[PDB]
Amino acid sequence: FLSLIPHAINAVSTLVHHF
Repeated sequence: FLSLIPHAINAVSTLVHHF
Protein backbone atom coordinates (compact mmCIF):
# COMPACT_ATOMS: atom_id res chain seq x y z
CA PHE A 1 0.00 0.00 0.00
CA LEU A 2 1.43 3.36 -1.06
CA SER A 3 1.25 5.40 2.14
CA LEU A 4 4.48 4.72 4.04
CA ILE A 5 6.88 6.88 2.03
CA PRO A 6 5.33 10.18 3.28
CA HIS A 7 6.45 9.25 6.80
CA ALA A 8 9.99 8.31 5.80
CA ILE A 9 10.62 11.63 4.07
CA ASN A 10 9.39 13.48 7.15
CA ALA A 11 11.69 11.61 9.53
CA VAL A 12 14.66 12.60 7.36
CA SER A 13 13.68 16.26 7.19
CA THR A 14 14.12 16.03 10.96
CA LEU A 15 17.78 15.13 10.73
CA VAL A 16 18.35 18.32 8.77
CA HIS A 17 16.36 20.17 11.43
CA HIS A 18 18.35 19.23 14.53
CA PHE A 19 21.75 18.43 13.03
